[PDB]
Amino acid sequence: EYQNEKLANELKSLLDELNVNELATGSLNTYYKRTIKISGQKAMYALKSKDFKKMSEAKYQLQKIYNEIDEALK
Repeated sequence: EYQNEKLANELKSLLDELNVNELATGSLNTYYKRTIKISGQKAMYALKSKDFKKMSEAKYQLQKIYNEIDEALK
């Protein structure tokens, strides 16, 4: 149960910076805005599903776009 709770907490933390990251994409190619909305929505559903596999995949996908955004903002 620890891993499931740990992942839920981690995904919640990533989602806590979803809005700020989405706002940040305003200065980037519209690809980033569209992609973060999609990944953000999927991550939100995953967190409310509380399913490990859905949350794992959502963490991976959300971290991916966050990383791409961070690189793009440099």
